[PDB]
Amino acid sequence: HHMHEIVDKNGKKVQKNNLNDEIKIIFTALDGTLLNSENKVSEQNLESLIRAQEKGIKVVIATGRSIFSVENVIGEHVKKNRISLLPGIYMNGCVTFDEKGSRVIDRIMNNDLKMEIHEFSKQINISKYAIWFCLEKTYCFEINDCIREYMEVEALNPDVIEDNMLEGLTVYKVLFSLPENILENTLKLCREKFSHRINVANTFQSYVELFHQHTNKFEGVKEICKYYNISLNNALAMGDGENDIEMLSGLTHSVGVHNASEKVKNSAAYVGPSNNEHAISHVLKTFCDI
Ligand SMILES: O=P(O)(O)OC[C@H]1O[C@H](O)[C@H](O)[C@@H](O)[C@@H]1O
Ligand SMILES: [Mg+2]
Repeated sequence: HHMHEIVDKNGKKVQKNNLNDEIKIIFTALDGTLLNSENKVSEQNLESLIRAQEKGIKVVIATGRSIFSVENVIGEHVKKNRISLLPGIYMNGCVTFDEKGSRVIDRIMNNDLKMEIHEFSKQINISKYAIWFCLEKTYCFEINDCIREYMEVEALNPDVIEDNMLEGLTVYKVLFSLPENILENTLKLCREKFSHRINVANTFQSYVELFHQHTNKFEGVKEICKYYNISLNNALAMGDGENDIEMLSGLTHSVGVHNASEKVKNSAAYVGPSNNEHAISHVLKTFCDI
């Protein structure tokens, strides 16, 4: 079967003996990549992460999430020091921590641009689907089935606040949890309105995220590699969604998981197993010889 293989653009399996770069560090998306469809770390992945720690391979989360929601999803592994959150790349790079919890990237959204996005979202009536991200907290203006769906997956509940409170908040991103039926059209409106203003990414499903135009996960990758004096050629990135494209195309070694879209796969050097098939375990086997 093809379930567990990693292959190049020609469809040929990647062989360790043909690799000339040691992989010292792995950057991975969380939902859709490391976590299976139940948002759990499979036992096969966990076993391989334990071996990677024994061998001194660093595994770094790179996610649209805040560190707070990451801790709520994978906390049991963090508590056992099986997955480290520091260093880590959060809010699509706009908050990137070194191992001391210091932000080596802090990209706040300009406040005028924040209010312009806010006003536009009210004008097209997606404001009710907005989750606004501050450094330590998230906010929404109401609760509906789409906010509910967001909360259940995110596993961290935003505070409900009034409209006029947004002006006083210092924010990094906004995430719209959209109805499927309006996703495609809303994505077009946001991208047309905000090009060369802000990043617009459909990260998973009907979620649309807006965050600092000049920042992305790859900016975090560069900062963390720099920290440890690791050449980019010794780093590997793996991912599934649009917010992974820059880090997949920015590194020579990168793995799109099988469940990723063609656009995401195209940006990656290699295609691996799906997130339900223990992708990082097989990445560790292929690149690091387990
Ligand atoms: O960037 P990732 O770690 O793949 O996260 C992907 C994200 O997709 C959406 O934003 C979901 O609401 C989040 O729960 C999920 O974390
Ligand atoms: Mg993902």
